[PDB]
Amino acid sequence: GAPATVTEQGEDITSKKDRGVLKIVKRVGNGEETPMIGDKVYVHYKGKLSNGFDSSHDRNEPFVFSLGKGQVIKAWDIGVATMKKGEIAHLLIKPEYAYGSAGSLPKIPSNATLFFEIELLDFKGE
Ligand SMILES: COc1cc2cc(c1OC)OCC[C@H](C)n1cc(nn1)CCCCOC(=O)[C@@H]1CCCCN1C(=O)[C@H]2C1CCCCC1
Repeated sequence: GAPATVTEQGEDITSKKDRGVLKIVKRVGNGEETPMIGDKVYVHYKGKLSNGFDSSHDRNEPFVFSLGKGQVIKAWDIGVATMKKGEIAHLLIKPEYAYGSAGSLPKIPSNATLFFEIELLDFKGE
């Protein structure tokens, strides 16, 4: 399934090249501006523990956050910074770039790998 495909084919977008955040572009976006630290970012997403979703669509609204401000897991600050408006991307994320050994119960156990599909809807500078 889609997590395994990211394992096999995804790009390592970590600075350390530790395969902590792996990415596949599923639909190409437009623009050649990507988000930068500080921007207010609007996305839809579906996420799950890699072993099989929480979705923004379950709440009938986009998920909104400020990029690079630690309002989200590290993997999202790294990954969304690579995305163009209109892009749909898949991320597979090791615990070091998500919730680590502590986890975040009840939704996330210790040492969890996470999978997201993210659509970047829009972004605006602070
Ligand atoms: C660990 O807690 C959660 C994790 C995740 C979703 C969570 C969540 O809270 C309980 O509820 C989403 C809906 C509530 C109303 N909420 C929380 C936040 N914004 N809205 C702020 C959430 C900040 C933490 O989440 C994240 O950084 C990432 C990336 C942004 C979307 C949510 N996300 C998650 O890790 C998801 C998680 C839920 C279980 C399956 C894997 C994805």
